[PDB]
Amino acid sequence: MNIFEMLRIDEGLRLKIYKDTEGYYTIGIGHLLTKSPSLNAAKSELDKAIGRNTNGVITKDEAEKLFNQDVDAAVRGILRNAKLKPVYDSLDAVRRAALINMVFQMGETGVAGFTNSLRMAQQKRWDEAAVNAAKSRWYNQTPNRAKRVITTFRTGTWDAYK
Ligand SMILES: [Cl-]
Ligand SMILES: [Cl-]
Repeated sequence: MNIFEMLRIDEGLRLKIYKDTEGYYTIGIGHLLTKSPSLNAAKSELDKAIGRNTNGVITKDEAEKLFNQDVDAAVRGILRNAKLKPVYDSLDAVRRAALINMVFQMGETGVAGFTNSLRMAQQKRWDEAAVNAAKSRWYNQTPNRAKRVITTFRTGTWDAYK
């Protein structure tokens, strides 16, 4: 199992523009298109991302392409963030995946704010940090996902995804 498989489960796969839980235009595999309410803006952003006149519909391959860029972006953003890099560098690979997962979902910014958990995770005190991560809007809005991630994080295993 891996991050690709992992995130493919949390995000799903849609080929036609959709609104997420938060109500934003999105498509593919968790590829946020726009925070704006204009479906056109969304189409525009779509077209601009794909490089063609999509008319809000994409193909599997395109979705996948977005996904790769997005993952690769997440990995890179982590490595370039001073708050995060180190953390990342200390974790094993399973946990890294978890980290990546959250960055993918909430951005380098929204994640940099789990300072308290993160610093705990830095010390390797799993249970502690987990509970703390839970005391969050994140956790409250998308409990099931959040749970899969915090479990993974804490366990360093993939149990929550089988
Ligand atoms: Cl893009
Ligand atoms: Cl959820």
